[PDB]
Amino acid sequence: LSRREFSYLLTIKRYNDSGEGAKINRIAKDLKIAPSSVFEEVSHLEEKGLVKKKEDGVWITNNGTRSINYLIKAHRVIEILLVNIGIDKQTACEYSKQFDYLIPEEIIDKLYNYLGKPSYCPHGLEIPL
Amino acid sequence: NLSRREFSYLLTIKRYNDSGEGAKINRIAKDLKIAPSSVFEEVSHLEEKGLVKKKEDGVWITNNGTRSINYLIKAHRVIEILLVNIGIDKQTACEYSKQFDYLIPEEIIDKLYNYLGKPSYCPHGLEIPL
Amino acid sequence: SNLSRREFSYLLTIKRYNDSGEGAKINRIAKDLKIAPSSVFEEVSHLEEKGLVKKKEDGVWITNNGTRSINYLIKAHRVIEILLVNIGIDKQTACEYSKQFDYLIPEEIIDKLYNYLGKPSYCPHGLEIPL
Amino acid sequence: LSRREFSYLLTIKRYNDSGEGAKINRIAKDLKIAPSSVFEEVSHLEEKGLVKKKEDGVWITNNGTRSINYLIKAHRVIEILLVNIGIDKQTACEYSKQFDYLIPEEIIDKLYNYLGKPSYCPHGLEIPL
Ligand SMILES: [Zn+2]
Ligand SMILES: [Zn+2]
Ligand SMILES: [Zn+2]
Ligand SMILES: [Zn+2]
Ligand SMILES: [Zn+2]
Ligand SMILES: [Zn+2]
Ligand SMILES: [Zn+2]
Ligand SMILES: [Zn+2]
Ligand SMILES: [Zn+2]
Ligand SMILES: [Zn+2]
Ligand SMILES: [Zn+2]
Ligand SMILES: [Zn+2]
Ligand SMILES: [Zn+2]
Ligand SMILES: [Zn+2]
Repeated sequence: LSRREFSYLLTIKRYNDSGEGAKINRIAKDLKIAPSSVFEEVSHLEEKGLVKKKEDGVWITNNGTRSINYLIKAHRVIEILLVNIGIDKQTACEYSKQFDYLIPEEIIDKLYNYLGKPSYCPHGLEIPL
Repeated sequence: NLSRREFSYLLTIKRYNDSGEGAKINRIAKDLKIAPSSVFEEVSHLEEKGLVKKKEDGVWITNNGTRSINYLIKAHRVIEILLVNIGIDKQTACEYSKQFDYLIPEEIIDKLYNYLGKPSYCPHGLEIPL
Repeated sequence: SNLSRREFSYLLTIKRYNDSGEGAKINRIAKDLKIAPSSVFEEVSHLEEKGLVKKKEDGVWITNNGTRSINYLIKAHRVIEILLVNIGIDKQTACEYSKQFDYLIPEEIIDKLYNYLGKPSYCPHGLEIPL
Repeated sequence: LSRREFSYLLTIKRYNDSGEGAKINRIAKDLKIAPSSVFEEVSHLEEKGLVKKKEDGVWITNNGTRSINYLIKAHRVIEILLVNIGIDKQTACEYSKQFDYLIPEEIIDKLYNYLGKPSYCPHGLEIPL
């Protein structure tokens, strides 16, 4: 899962959480990206089993929701680590965005346990299990 | 901003320089098993970055180049320590560290070093720079 | 204009795929140029830093600036060739000599030299000179 | 001859002109280069036979003064071409330094003839025969 794919899935999820499949043209508008690039990327996400197309548009799958939650956990876990070692809370977020999605899963899991199985990031936002 | 492929170049160049010899494009290409044209091209990017100087006698590593080698080694070894401390086998820790160590900012690596108690050696018993 | 001859080859190889409607994959570029994938990956990231390519999921795509710098080197090579033939150098030797420095000449010089030579359309080998 | 080598020779000649061999340490000072790079480079200036090292210091040879005057000629012949095509002469001087040293000899000669065998660059500096 790339950070860009992360943006798509969060966007798609906002619509699904509102009762609607995500339309290509709206993802396009909301993200500021060509409709054809959005179409191409949606097919890619469908091939990975993270979304599924229905009559009213794109819907995130259970595996899609898992990938979202996993990347949220990676972002916020690193953040806690960076804040512990003495980086300011906002700079921690920006740094974490640069490589959180690249860190092997084992490391995120062991960091989570190592940090106390922390329920929240330094910005008060929840950390999935 | 130093890739692991750049690291390999720098270490190869440094081997030749440490014996009093410019690193020849052709020998670099043979040591890394890559094409002389690719070496010539990458070397000019390493020059733009202030890490080497290309001269008549071949390529020489600069002070910033040497520093950059040392920074990556520290990053690699400091991360290994954190990984072992969170319960990862040291061989797996080494392999994992190589996948992202060169991407971590200088700020994170220095602060993490201090956070771990200024370790002097990585779990393989190899020295961590200051 | 800060674009090497080797970079030029990369960009012409990337453009061939892109002209055809697909992204240039790291390993296709590598095989076409007869070099190592790791070298192509490394060089591609430098070309992305210069804003001449964009690496996407599909592969590598040339940016507008990339296309622009391909044309600018072609213009530089061929405008210089014309100067060299007009001052008495044989065209094959002109081609070879031009390659030794064409890529180092700043934009201003090539555009002014183009005007000075009367805005020529084709080099002495009969190939087109971009504007 | 490279332009970096050319700096070395212009610095070394200045000391030789006042009547002394240039010291490795003074060369470094003047050029803002580390002494161990200057030592290494002078010894290759010696292997190319453009300088000769002695107890009082490095001295530029007939060959060394020759290579200076050649690069000078190239620089100034190129400047005239550039001013002829409409480039400001201050811009022409700086632009010329980016490639004057890399231009094959035969082009400089054909350009010199083509330009009328000029005796001055656009700034009035004389052009070596
Ligand atoms: Zn994708
Ligand atoms: Zn955050
Ligand atoms: Zn897990
Ligand atoms: Zn947060
Ligand atoms: Zn590089
Ligand atoms: Zn030299
Ligand atoms: Zn040497
Ligand atoms: Zn290791
Ligand atoms: Zn180790
Ligand atoms: Zn390049
Ligand atoms: Zn040609
Ligand atoms: Zn031609
Ligand atoms: Zn000048
Ligand atoms: Zn002048």
